[PDB]
Amino acid sequence: MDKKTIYFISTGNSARSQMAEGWGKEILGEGWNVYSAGIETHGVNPKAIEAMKEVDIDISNHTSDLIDNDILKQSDLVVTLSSDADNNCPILPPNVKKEHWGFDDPAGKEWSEFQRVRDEIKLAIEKFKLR
Ligand SMILES: *Sc1ccc([N+](=O)[O-])c(C(=O)O)c1
Ligand SMILES: [O-][Cl+3]([O-])([O-])[O-]
Ligand SMILES: [K+]
Repeated sequence: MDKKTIYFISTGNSARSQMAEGWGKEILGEGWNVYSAGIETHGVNPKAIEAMKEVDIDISNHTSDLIDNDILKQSDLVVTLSSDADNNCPILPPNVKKEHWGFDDPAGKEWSEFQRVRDEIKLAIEKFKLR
């Protein structure tokens, strides 16, 4: 076998976490249930959508979600993508493992910043899969 669950969490569920969800589903889909959420939602960043479309991944149908404790409790791995999310993460259930893979916040920047972070996230997820 049954798939494990990975939960990407960030300050918002807008850019970094949405691109992580996009890459995660594509790369980890066979053995993982992939979800993402943020301390706040903010919607799917338009530039994040364009950045992923550029690499042939459609995240335009993703939802911008808040942290669901029901999913968190059932996660094998929680990955925090921003310092804000990591520092505000409470004591987790004993069965849950947590890793922090911080990435710069592309918000308010040019396409170029979304492209950089998009690819850094891609590399991180690919290497995770190849461990
Ligand atoms: S892992 C994690 C990070 C942040 C927050 N938060 O509420 O800001 C949570 C949570 O409260 O469930 C979890
Ligand atoms: O919306 Cl973020 O995942 O970039 O915080
Ligand atoms: K989501």
